Amino acid sequence: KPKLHYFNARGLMESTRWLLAAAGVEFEEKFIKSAEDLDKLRNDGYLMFQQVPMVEIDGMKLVQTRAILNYIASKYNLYGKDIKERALIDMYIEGIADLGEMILLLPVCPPEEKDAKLALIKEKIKNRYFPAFEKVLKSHGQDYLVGNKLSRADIHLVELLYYVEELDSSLISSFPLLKALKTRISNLPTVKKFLQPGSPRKPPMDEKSLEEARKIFRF
Amino acid sequence: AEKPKLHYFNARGLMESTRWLLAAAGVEFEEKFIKSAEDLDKLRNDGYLMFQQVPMVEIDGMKLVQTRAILNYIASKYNLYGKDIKERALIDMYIEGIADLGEMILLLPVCPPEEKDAKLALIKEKIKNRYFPAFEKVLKSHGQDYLVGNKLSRADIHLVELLYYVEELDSSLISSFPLLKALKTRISNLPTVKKFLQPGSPRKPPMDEKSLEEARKIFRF
Ligand SMILES: CCCCCCSC[C@H](NC(=O)CC[C@H]([NH3+])C(=O)O)C(=O)NCC(=O)O
Ligand SMILES: CCCCCCSC[C@H](NC(=O)CC[C@H]([NH3+])C(=O)O)C(=O)NCC(=O)O
Repeated sequence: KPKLHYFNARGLMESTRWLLAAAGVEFEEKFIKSAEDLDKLRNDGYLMFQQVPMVEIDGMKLVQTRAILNYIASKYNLYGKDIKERALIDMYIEGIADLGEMILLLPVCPPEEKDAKLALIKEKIKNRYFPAFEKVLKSHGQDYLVGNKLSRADIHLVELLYYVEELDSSLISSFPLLKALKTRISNLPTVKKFLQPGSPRKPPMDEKSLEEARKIFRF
Repeated sequence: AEKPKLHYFNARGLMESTRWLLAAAGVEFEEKFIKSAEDLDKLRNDGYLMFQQVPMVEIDGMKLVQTRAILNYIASKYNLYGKDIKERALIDMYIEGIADLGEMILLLPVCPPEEKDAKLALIKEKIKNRYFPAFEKVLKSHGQDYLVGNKLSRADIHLVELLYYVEELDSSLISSFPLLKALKTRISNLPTVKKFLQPGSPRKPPMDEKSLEEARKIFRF
């Protein structure tokens, strides 16, 4: 089974949790709880750049979120049929990641910058990102983003939709095809299982969990 | 049928690694330089930019935005992305490390003036203590001339590009890393990369204050 080394939070690992779950792959987590737990990983030679996420998979120890994701996507045939399809996938999921990163640093930003950053994100979802993905879907009228077939792009997008919902349930309301995709993907047996109570899916980061991160990652 | 066309402003920015990679692959390309916010607006209105941003590259009859999408496609097309999934993961791991350090360096002139000095010091420490030791360790592990699969890949190209940037930053930083210095020399001597380093190539200079003002106007920040 793949083993995920991270702290007990969404952070940089949650999209890996989603992708693995969506692929039907059972994994294990080893939760880092302290600065010393992290330092033990570092000491033991487990972390190429002294950082997590790190995933032990197929007998090697992989750091770098995108390295982890690309490998899993390829392995479980969720990265398209060919390099042209991979190009569409990569374009879409990099837009999703840009938005995702913004949503992630929300509580980590200075408190005096939080309001402006939230307003900015909302505007980008409204005017930039949702129109772009709605456009792709309305272009080919198909149930999936690429190749008329489940890909990581669908998984990464729907994950994002859940985060946007948490922010403001109205943001999606003028994008019927995004709403429909959320529903379809969420009803896929693997994803439906991951969405159920008690799965490895992680909650939004609260103030205590942020406090933990500051201790573990020294910031 | 048509050479790739790179849409960006006349500056390194987010396009420089693509310029390096295409040149290293031996691929002639064209550039269409954005001069103003109006030029970027025209791209947006023409429907050429999926997220209303550049870098954008027209290659093989399609428009690609997102630096990583562009690079991934190029690397795969020209067999600079490893021979299998495991080699790809090594490559990805290395180049994402490189990306992290490169962004730190890129965003240095856009730090508020009072944060500028402490940030630099932190960059030097991470170069010395974190990044250069990792890559020196890889080179030492196998003793081969290339990072991955004993064959040229995008990892060698991305890393050597960064070595040149670090040299601009502080020529002393590479000093205790002999294998890194050796990689830089060998890669610089490959016919394609040699041509790219010569005067007059599409390789772009370090970004100066006035270029950065051009970016503030074009990209409205
Ligand atoms: C907003 C919630 C906070 C999320 C937790 C912080 S991520 C922890 C941090 N890891 C990274 O920044 C890895 C970035 C890398 N580019 C990747 O994508 O994997 C780390 O190990 N830091 C230790 C170090 O760099 O020294
Ligand atoms: C240190 C300053 C260096 C100048 C670099 C400017 S990059 C310009 C900017 N592009 C992006 O942020 C693209 C990000 C994207 N994630 C990618 O990798 O391609 C843009 O088009 N912005 C316009 C917009 O987003 O509206």
